[PDB]
Amino acid sequence: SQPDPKPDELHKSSKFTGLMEYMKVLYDDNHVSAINVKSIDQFLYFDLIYSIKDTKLGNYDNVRVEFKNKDLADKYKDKYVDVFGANYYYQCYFSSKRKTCMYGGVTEHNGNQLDKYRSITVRVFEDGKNLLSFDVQTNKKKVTAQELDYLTRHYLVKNKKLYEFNNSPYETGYIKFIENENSFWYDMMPAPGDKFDQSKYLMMYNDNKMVDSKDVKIEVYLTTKK
Repeated sequence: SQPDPKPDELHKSSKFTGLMEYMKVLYDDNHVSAINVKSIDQFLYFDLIYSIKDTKLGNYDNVRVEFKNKDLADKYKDKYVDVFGANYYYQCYFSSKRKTCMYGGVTEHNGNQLDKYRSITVRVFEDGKNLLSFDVQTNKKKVTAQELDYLTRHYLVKNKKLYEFNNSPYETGYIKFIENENSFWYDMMPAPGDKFDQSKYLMMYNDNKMVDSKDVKIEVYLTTKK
């Protein structure tokens, strides 16, 4: 479905002159996750607020989930859901600090649990060559592209240094999800300039896009500085 990246469409890391650490930390070990929870408040018409405690680090007591539109919020407001997302803290504030914020990441709980974890294959290309493949796992029937993207990049940061403090080894990168007839992709590099706005980058997950875990596969295309 989505047309592939055009020549010069993808962001180049060489044109980003801020600190890549601000991208890296979105795909380090920490993220929001909750199972079988229901929203307890709402700030604006396109969001839902969840009482999810940060049991790991103790940084927050509530999470605001922002969607692309009212219809998405209306759909999830009184449902028991699972939540999985890359969250941000900078100027995260809402009426309902001790807060964190994310986009989308929401799937209904009931009917969506698998009996066993499913593996999803990622094939990594560097300058067009498949030098590495690995799996990520989920136990959700329908899983958000967000969750899979986070799992994929988390592995690549650990093992291939996809993002570092002040660099990437890669000039461009995109992650492509292929679910039979449906394919779409995200640019993995920050926009040009000397600042990286985490909230604005994450907003791309606000459509709550999801895929069938049984049928999806993942391709990551990176180019080197060669």
